[PDB]
Amino acid sequence: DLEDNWETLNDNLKVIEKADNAAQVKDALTKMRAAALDAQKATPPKLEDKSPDSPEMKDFRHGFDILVGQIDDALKLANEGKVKEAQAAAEQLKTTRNAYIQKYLIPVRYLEWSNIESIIAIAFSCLGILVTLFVTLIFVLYRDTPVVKSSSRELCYIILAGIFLGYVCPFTLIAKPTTTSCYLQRLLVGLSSAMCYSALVTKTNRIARILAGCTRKPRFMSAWAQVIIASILISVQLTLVVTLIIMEPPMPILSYPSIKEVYLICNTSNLGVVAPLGYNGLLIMSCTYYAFKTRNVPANFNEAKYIAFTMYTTCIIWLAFVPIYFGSNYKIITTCFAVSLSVTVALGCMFTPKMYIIIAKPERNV
Amino acid sequence: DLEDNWETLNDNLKVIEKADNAAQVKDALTKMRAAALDAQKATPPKLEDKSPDSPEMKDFRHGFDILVGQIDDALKLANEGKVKEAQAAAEQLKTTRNAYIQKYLIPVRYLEWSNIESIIAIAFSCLGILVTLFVTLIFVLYRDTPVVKSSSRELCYIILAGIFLGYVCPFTLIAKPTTTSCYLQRLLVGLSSAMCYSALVTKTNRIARILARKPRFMSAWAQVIIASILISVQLTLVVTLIIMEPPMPILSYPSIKEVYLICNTSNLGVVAPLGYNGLLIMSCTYYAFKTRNVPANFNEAKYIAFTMYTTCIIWLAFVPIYFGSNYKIITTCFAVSLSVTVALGCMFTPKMYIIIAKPE
Ligand SMILES: CC(C)CCC[C@@H](C)[C@H]1CC[C@H]2[C@@H]3CC=C4C[C@@H](O)CC[C@]4(C)[C@H]3CC[C@]12C
Ligand SMILES: CC(C)CCC[C@@H](C)[C@H]1CC[C@H]2[C@@H]3CC=C4C[C@@H](O)CC[C@]4(C)[C@H]3CC[C@]12C
Ligand SMILES: CC(C)CCC[C@@H](C)[C@H]1CC[C@H]2[C@@H]3CC=C4C[C@@H](O)CC[C@]4(C)[C@H]3CC[C@]12C
Ligand SMILES: CC(C)CCC[C@@H](C)[C@H]1CC[C@H]2[C@@H]3CC=C4C[C@@H](O)CC[C@]4(C)[C@H]3CC[C@]12C
Ligand SMILES: CC(C)CCC[C@@H](C)[C@H]1CC[C@H]2[C@@H]3CC=C4C[C@@H](O)CC[C@]4(C)[C@H]3CC[C@]12C
Ligand SMILES: CC(C)CCC[C@@H](C)[C@H]1CC[C@H]2[C@@H]3CC=C4C[C@@H](O)CC[C@]4(C)[C@H]3CC[C@]12C
Ligand SMILES: CC(C)Nc1cc(-c2csc(N(C)C(=O)c3ccc(F)cc3)n2)ncn1
Ligand SMILES: CC(C)Nc1cc(-c2csc(N(C)C(=O)c3ccc(F)cc3)n2)ncn1
Repeated sequence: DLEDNWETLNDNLKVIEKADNAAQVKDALTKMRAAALDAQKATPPKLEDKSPDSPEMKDFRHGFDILVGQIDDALKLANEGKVKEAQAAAEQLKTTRNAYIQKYLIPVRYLEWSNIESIIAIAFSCLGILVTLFVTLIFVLYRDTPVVKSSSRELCYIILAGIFLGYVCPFTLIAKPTTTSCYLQRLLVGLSSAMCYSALVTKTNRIARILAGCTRKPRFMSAWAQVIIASILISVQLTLVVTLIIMEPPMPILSYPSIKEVYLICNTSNLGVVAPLGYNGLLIMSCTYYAFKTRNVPANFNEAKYIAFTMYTTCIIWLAFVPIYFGSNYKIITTCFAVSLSVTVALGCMFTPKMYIIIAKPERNV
Repeated sequence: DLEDNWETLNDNLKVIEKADNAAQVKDALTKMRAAALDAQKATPPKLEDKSPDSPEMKDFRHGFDILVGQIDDALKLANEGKVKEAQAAAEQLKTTRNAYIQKYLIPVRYLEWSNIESIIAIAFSCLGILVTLFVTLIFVLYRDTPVVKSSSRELCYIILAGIFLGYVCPFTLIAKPTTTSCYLQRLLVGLSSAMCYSALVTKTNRIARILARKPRFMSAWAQVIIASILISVQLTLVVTLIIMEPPMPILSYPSIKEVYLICNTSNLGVVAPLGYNGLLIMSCTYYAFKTRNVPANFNEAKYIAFTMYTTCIIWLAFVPIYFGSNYKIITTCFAVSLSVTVALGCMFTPKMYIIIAKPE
């Protein structure tokens, strides 16, 4: 029985605490190794319907591989004579029991796909991905047409890729926390927005520099210059997010905010959110400055007025996200809607007018 | 404890079998009602992580609502004096335990999204839906262009609609059996293929009729109406079967040790719509072969002919694979996506290339 195998495991760890000889550790470790392997070959009833080679069933067994591996490390020091170092390894076994195996042994709550809020979020993302791919295809098909050629094409592609990845974020956020889902959400949430606003601050800054009324040919105006500038700004976020993923490796952890419920969530720190959020905020603030400066520019069917109201909305979304995310226990769904709403604003305000002039009024397109 | 509540439930049902008085039934029913309500308020360990208002948790409690409701029906007949009719209600309670609750109490096997075969199937369907929506958009954008206008646009929309729906089928088939998923797969598997082969049998019949004063039923409306009547035969056939054989998730016992959660779809529920689709494919192939060397519309008829020979082989292979092996869900999944993929691939890839790669 797996319920009694976990009892032998816990009671033998207590023997290490009150150990006053080498024989009281070696016996309690060998007995613990056999009790851990007996629990590994078992299946918890919440995984009884799952395939023996399902990701959860693989992760369940892997938790015991770490644990049995740690028992081998403790028996190495004990058989050597260094029983003092083997005694300290007992506390390392307790932390393993919580971070890899406990989630499979106690009732753990987490955000399901079944929840109305996550059904709305994923339904909205499917529409988002569909409309984004629709927009992208029209942009690609009407490549050489004067409506799309006149704007920064390569930069609009980065914006669309950022918007697309923005709609992918809820799938990684609503998915039951796994090392992979925790990795991807940190990467995708940080970079999706950074891609949009890195290309947008490049686009709007270029528009602000264009605002000038013999002369000299202006630099960093080229399509390649724009892509390079945007790429350096995105790479700042990529460096920031990846460095944090390295020093704070993504993991599913058990949170205890409620007195009765145990919640399975990602181990993402405040720093893991504030550092990339602050950089996205820096881009959104830079964007809005240039968007406002050029709000009344009538060039490209009042393209600038649409960027301006995209930016005022994004500012409000960002400003609302900080107290909602840091002041409430709705962190997953808040992130979901902050990303999906901010990217919908951009897709809607910035691309719907262009689509209209292309797929509904092609006489004004020429 | 829910494990001991199910013990009281089973042992009191045994008392009804060996009952030789009205007192031995009334006591065993009241004791069973209290034991059922005690099990309903509980949570099985495979649902311990689930929200109390999750679909599984709701369906778990609903199984006891039927069961407690049945105990009320049996106590109605027992208190009346008709203990003979109340005794028969004990066998009706055993089925309720099986068809609605047992799946949450015993380890049950079913096809999960985690399986490599269903990962491939869903990955292939996502590409399918994407390519289908890509094709549809090009068809819609290049509406008035001579390549798409010369054809039956409205019928191609039916073909693509059926093809799209063909790729939607694996999502309903791989999803853990629920009443909804069982309804949707019967509807979608039957109608997806019927949409494709009704619009195609109409298209190819026309091509074959052209092979020869003004000919009738040649119009864009006539084609859509003819296709719609043929689809409605499948819709009538599938819905009538859904009515006389309501879709439900049930526990199958093909393996001596493994219990499977599957949809209660009968051989008839598969053979009747499969046979009609087979009739449509056979009719299609007849006309496709008859007009295999027609050079009109960039050898349009050649692509249909090959599409039809492949679809015949897929259908002919589906019957012994589906009826002769325990790979019924994944077989349906690939029979539908593969047959739809030949149509999308063979018939629409050249149409794209002659629009988006070779604009004359
Ligand atoms: C283009 C837009 C409008 C389509 C959106 C995609 C739709 C079809 C998807 C996205 C989210 C989906 C839901 C995801 C979660 C659940 C919970 C599950 O237990 C039952 C099905 C249900 C309720 C899904 C049904 C289909 C759904 C509504
Ligand atoms: C045309 C486009 C919009 C349709 C494609 C929808 C994509 C986003 C869907 C289709 C099938 C989906 C997967 C189906 C199975 C699972 C199992 C669950 O444990 C985690 C989510 C995961 C991994 C899903 C995530 C989203 C998914 C990849
Ligand atoms: C019309 C098309 C393009 C819509 C997009 C694809 C649909 C079918 C996808 C998108 C997201 C998907 C869902 C995402 C994740 C899960 C969780 C898993 O535990 C059960 C299936 C379920 C609920 C998926 C079923 C299929 C799904 C609803
Ligand atoms: C072209 C479009 C339709 C493809 C987009 C597919 C997206 C939605 C895919 C690509 C990789 C995917 C993820 C791969 C890994 C995991 C970890 C797993 O434990 C839960 C699901 C999750 C988080 C997946 C969900 C869906 C996902 C984010
Ligand atoms: C590129 C085109 C063909 C679209 C492909 C969509 C891809 C990205 C989707 C479709 C189905 C998906 C898978 C559905 C189920 C699972 C099981 C889950 O526990 C881990 C992720 C994994 C393995 C998903 C990864 C992403 C996936 C492979
Ligand atoms: C908008 C139109 C044209 C496309 C149809 C949308 C499709 C993709 C949606 C709508 C309703 C959906 C289903 C609703 C119910 C269930 C039952 C559940 O056990 C898992 C998912 C499953 C099987 C869904 C899968 C996706 C689904 C079939
Ligand atoms: C644990 C999970 C649930 N939470 C997260 C969140 C983040 C994260 C990183 S950056 C960001 N930004 C900028 C916005 O959400 C944002 C962007 C633009 C706006 F207009 C409004 C808001 N969010 N990273 C990791 N984990
Ligand atoms: C129990 C579950 C798993 N199986 C099903 C199957 C059906 C069903 C209805 S019609 C059909 N056809 C025609 C094909 O599958 C078909 C179509 C074209 C081909 F080339 C080959 C085969 N299948 N309906 C409900 N449930």
